[PDB]
Amino acid sequence: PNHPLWYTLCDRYGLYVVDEANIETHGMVPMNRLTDDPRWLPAMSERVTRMVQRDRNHPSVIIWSLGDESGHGANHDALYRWIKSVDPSRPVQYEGGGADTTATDIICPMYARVDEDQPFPAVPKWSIKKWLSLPGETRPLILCEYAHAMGNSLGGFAKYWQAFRQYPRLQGGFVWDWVDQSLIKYDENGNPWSAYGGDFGDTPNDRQFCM
Amino acid sequence: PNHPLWYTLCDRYGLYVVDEANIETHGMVPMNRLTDDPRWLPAMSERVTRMVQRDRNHPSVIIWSLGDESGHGANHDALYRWIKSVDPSRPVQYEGGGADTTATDIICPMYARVDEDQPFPAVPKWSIKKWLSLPGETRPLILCEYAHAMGNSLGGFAKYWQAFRQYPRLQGGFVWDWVDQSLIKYDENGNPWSAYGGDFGDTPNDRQFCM
Ligand code: NA
Ligand code: NA
Ligand code: NA
Ligand code: NA
Ligand code: NA
Repeated sequence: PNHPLWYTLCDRYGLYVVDEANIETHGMVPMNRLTDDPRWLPAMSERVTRMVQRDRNHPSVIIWSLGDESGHGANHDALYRWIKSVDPSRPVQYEGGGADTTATDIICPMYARVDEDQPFPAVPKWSIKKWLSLPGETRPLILCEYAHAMGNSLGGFAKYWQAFRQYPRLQGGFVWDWVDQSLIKYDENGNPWSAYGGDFGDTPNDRQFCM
Repeated sequence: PNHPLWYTLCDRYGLYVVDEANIETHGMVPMNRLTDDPRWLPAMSERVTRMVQRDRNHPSVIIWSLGDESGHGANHDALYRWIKSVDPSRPVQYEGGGADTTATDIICPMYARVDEDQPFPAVPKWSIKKWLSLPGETRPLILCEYAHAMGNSLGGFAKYWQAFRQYPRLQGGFVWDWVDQSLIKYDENGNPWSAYGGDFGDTPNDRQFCM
């Protein structure tokens, strides 16, 4: 959840906002080790419930998100239902555990290519066009992230938007992402320059990947 | 309905068959002018009911069809229900009225393209990959007619099969069609040549379209 003024600026200038819980367990092996652990549900539930209690009155918040990159566990199921029960006025989404779990109302993958399937075990990232019509599937698709704008990039962007426009149940996505996370450093002649990972003596680091 | 032997052979040689009532009113304006008329319900009925009575016992008949190019009228609906009621063992498909009406278990377009939409007024021909994912659509897709094999033809046949194989609910189709409907005539030398429409002083005709 963002600094509180953000939602007010969003209400007033007019942007649709996904308000996202402060839960990310990307580093766990497997990604759900904590989110499937009932000992961790209290700590998780606070982070989800307290966002709603704070943010439920902002018109700009149209979708509640259960967190990010934390696999899929019974805790996610539990909190989804809490949100549905507490705030029926908003769909809940979550990318974790396959992007189409019992825990999301929107098929919201990250980096699911337009035409090409990527048949990863357990968590396949289908081609968005194919994903919609998987047997027994009905929900809409909006990529919670797509088109990694890292360095010289965004090549193949027009292909998403052509598909967005043709398929009525494809309803867009959120680009990864807005701003470069470079931090100003200064040199010997007192001159600024943009620095990434490991430029602070920090290690292990994932270098230019913050940008 | 075919010569009775056709089914005996399809039983013994192993082919899945679509048995299809003898009803096409293609040339009516609009196409359903009779199939919607309750006074044609008796004559239509017999063509559907007397097929089911004759052919119900053949294992090669896996799907009943209500006819061809006769729009969509209340009679189709009446008769679709009759079969569904008398033979639950086989699904009913019908293409009239935009290929996805209430009188078909199978979305069965004719000449629907893989990727390109043909948004005809009232009866559009969506791309087959798009058709399946349309809001609230659940049914399988199997084109009753595709890849028109007239003359040097069948360009882009590969595009259709990569599609079927990629999309689980794209379950193939029936090519149009098996055999050139040409007839033998004889010249001054008693030598045999292939004739099409027009070649019998028959007029009006649709020329080589019979092939
Ligand atoms: Na769309
Ligand atoms: Na990054
Ligand atoms: Na298939
Ligand atoms: Na003519
Ligand atoms: Na023809």
